[PDB]
Amino acid sequence: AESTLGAAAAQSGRYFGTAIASGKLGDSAYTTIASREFNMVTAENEMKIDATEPQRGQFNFSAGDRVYNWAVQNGKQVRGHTLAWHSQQPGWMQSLSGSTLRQAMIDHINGVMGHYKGKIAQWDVVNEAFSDDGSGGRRDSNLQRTGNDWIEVAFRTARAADPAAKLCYNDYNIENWTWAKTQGVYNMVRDFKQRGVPIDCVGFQSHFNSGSPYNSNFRTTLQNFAALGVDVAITELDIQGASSSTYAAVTNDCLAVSRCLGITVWGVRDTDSWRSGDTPLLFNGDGSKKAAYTAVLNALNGGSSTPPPSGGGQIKGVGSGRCLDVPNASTTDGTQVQLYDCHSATNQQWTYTDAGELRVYGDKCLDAAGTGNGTKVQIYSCWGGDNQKWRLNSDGSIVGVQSGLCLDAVGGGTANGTLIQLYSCSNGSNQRWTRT
Amino acid sequence: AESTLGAAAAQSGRYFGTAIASGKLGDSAYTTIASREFNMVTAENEMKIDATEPQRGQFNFSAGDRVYNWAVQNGKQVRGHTLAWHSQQPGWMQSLSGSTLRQAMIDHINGVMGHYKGKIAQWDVVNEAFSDDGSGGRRDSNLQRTGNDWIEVAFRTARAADPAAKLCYNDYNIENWTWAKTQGVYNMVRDFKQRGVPIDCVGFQSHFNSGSPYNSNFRTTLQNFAALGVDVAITELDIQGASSSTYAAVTNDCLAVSRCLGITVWGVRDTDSWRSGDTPLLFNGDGSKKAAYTAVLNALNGGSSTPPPSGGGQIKGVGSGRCLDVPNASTTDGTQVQLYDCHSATNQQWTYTDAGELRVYGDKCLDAAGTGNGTKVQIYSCWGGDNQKWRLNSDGSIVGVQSGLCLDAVGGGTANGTLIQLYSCSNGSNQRWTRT
Ligand SMILES: CO[C@H]1[C@H](O)[C@@H](O)[C@@H](O[C@H]2[C@H](O[C@@H]3CO[C@@H](O)[C@H](O)[C@H]3O)OC[C@@H](O)[C@@H]2O)O[C@@H]1C(=O)O
Ligand SMILES: CO[C@H]1[C@H](O)[C@@H](O)[C@@H](O[C@H]2[C@H](O[C@@H]3CO[C@@H](O)[C@H](O)[C@H]3O)OC[C@@H](O)[C@@H]2O)O[C@@H]1C(=O)O
Ligand SMILES: O[C@@H]1[C@@H](O)[C@H](O[C@@H]2CO[C@@H](O)[C@H](O)[C@H]2O)OC[C@H]1O
Ligand SMILES: O[C@@H]1[C@@H](O)[C@H](O)OC[C@H]1O
Ligand SMILES: O[C@@H]1[C@@H](O)[C@H](O)OC[C@H]1O
Repeated sequence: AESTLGAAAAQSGRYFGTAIASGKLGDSAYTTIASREFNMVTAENEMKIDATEPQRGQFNFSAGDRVYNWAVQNGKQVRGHTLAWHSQQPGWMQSLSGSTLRQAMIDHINGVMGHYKGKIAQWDVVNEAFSDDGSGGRRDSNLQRTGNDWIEVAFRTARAADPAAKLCYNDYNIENWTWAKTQGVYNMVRDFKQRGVPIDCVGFQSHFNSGSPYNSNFRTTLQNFAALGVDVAITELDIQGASSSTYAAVTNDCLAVSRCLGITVWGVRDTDSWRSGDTPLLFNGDGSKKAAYTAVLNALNGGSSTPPPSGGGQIKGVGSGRCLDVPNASTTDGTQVQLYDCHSATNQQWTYTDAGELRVYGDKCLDAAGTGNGTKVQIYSCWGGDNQKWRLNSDGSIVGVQSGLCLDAVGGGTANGTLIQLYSCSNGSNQRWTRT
Repeated sequence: AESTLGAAAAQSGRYFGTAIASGKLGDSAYTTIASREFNMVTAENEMKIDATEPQRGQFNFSAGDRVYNWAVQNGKQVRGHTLAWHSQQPGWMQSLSGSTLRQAMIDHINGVMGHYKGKIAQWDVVNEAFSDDGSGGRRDSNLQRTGNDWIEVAFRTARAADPAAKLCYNDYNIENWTWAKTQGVYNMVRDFKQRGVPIDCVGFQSHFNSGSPYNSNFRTTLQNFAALGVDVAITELDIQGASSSTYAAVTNDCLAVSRCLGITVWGVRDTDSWRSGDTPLLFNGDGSKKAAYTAVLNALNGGSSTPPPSGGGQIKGVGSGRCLDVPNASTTDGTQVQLYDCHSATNQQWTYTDAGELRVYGDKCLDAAGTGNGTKVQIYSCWGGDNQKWRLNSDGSIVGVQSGLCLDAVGGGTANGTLIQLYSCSNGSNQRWTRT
């Protein structure tokens, strides 16, 4: 099983990327993670219209190239984002309309693709052209007002500018098949393919949250578009709350569709997110892997034939054959957990939540009061602290998100009453566990 | 009164205070909450040694008086903090020792107490004089080196400077009766009382976290000290994670002790906390009441007529007589909840967690999309966002922490299938629920 997202994705011929912010590239903590985990890069803002053509006819690639250079220097491909869009247009363009805007759109496409010709894997040629008003129609923007054919023109222009790049139409809220927006976009791509309009891919931003939740029918959405003869890509993935199950579900949806090229999460750490408040990424503020990271990696690596327990379950240490136990079924915060003869008792029933917590009694969380070796692993009222979140590695180890240390049975102990602590991860049987 | 903390505590002859930071008195959002909820104020830094006597013999009461005046003008008494302490001493004092330091200590007490003579309800005369080494002995500091009798001298000095003030010894990690530090303090206070040393109160900072968790024996500690003939006060309360149950437990511990004068939480909003990372207070950064706030208020008002349910229970609407139900027991994120004939089924069993979530199925959370009226109330993977946290008002209403809006049966509906939304609280029967 591969150890990093990009490499794991590559095991199925796919890529796993992120959105890079040029201004954060001087931050070693940021780049260490980004360079290690992803093999695909999208400039978060540096290749947008305002950044690449600040004044009409004056193309500026300094910012975009800072991102591009970093990507290629570190073995990553690049997704160009984005050429035609109603948002983040430079002031001079916002003042345009009609034929003048139409030609500016065409000139912009030519200038940017010309500069990056032969260097970009995919280009989000047109972004967010459909409305969220429920009509399944076009967004009313200066671009749409130039004529309904603006999108088609953008793609034809792009094909000529760089016939080597995959041309994508990118949008959000087009993941749930039942949504009018999703179907409106489907009809457009269908029409394009039927009439010969150059389009090779559809990018699903995949910004999931309680307002626009992930739905299992996303797989049918991807299949529907793939059947039109275009590749599909998850371009700006982030999930409010970073549910491990939802992240794995989205990953498995892509792995289920042969035409799904790969997945790009919109950012590196939650603190780098445009929606940091939703802690929707795979790494938290201090750059540590979250429970969701492990779920995605597991999925990319093929997962397992035996689905993980749900609604509870024991945690038995392979070394002692004993289960994680809360002394005397106590509910006192600060109570250090131990290894004890497995038996049907709530004080041995642990639930691995999508947030990455290990709950017992329903409201008590496996908790670590410290980050160094020998830290006592105990129970404490659940509140979501990083010292209450864990990653269940495929090798059977259980690592604390905040500490990066493995649950360890003191002195390799195996007898009952053996205390559980944190300690540098090894491979010892006193650090491996089985979910029953 | 019973709608605010101070007023609710006053019903039992107690107070509920906070630590005030003079630098935030210009913040209306800050003062709106502070002036409304508390009837006791402790200067967070303005009455410390360094602040009141910048240079030997040269007293400055500008900052202290600003906090004192604000408190009194807004109907709050004041706890003086603090007269003798090893930490944060001014440069001129840190360089003193022996008899000279002893004299400085005595001079400082006379100057500060003389200035506030008869205006201070309680004074933390001596602060944190015991060690955390586990020996139960005195902390090794410049003060302790002047002679073991410095504490007694401090109290005798204080009593003379102002006999109208209650003189307290304040410390942290003295809440758990089994801890050696607690015993050391206990033995000293007992000795003082037997020898007539003028000590009227013992302040328990009450800083609870996974490293030094709340334990039910805290009530025993308070009761044991009270039995010595000294009042007790919870002086700097904050709880890592702000568990509703722990905050209510601490509140009830004070209400259970006749000598417990009141409770002071160490700050107004989590963003104002010296430990904001532990989100240990009763209000959020945006100033919204947290789940713990309601728990504390409810406790101060005399709890309920019957001990509230614990883990897994139905939530029945008063006006409809029907239960909060997840349509067809769906587990799909985004499923809007409804009212339905009550029956024993998991899709009707809700667990109110200490963090304020309302869980179903074990890892699904009552979730509000937006924050305005009409917002759909649904289920979504649990992650702890404020839109997944709720307050159980004694009046039977359920309010969302983020929105400040009440769970509402659409259009006062009462039939099966009536959808649930958020809406300005109205005390209506379509917004009232009972847990059975
Ligand atoms: C096989 O019996 C089950 C029924 O097929 C199943 O529909 C359910 O029926 C319950 C009924 O369920 C509610 C139906 O409306 C939904 O909107 C609501 O969310 C459901 O909770 O509630 C009344 C109860 O008497 C019915 O039996 O469950 C049946 C079962 O066997 O549990
Ligand atoms: C006679 O006053 C009534 C108002 O005219 C009426 O609008 C309503 O106002 C309530 C408000 O009602 C909600 C309206 O939307 C529904 O979907 C929801 O279920 C209702 O609860 O709720 C907030 C409350 O502050 C307003 O006063 O009811 C008023 C009344 O007193 O009956
Ligand atoms: O104020 C502007 C921001 O709102 C803008 O935000 C970007 C919007 O597009 C998203 O894809 C990006 O992640 C997000 O940063 O950035 C430019 C800034 O001036
Ligand atoms: O917690 C342990 C319990 O699970 C076992 O049944 O009896 C011994 C206890 O210490
Ligand atoms: O159990 C621990 C063991 O795994 C580690 O290797 O050495 C220290 C022990 O306490």
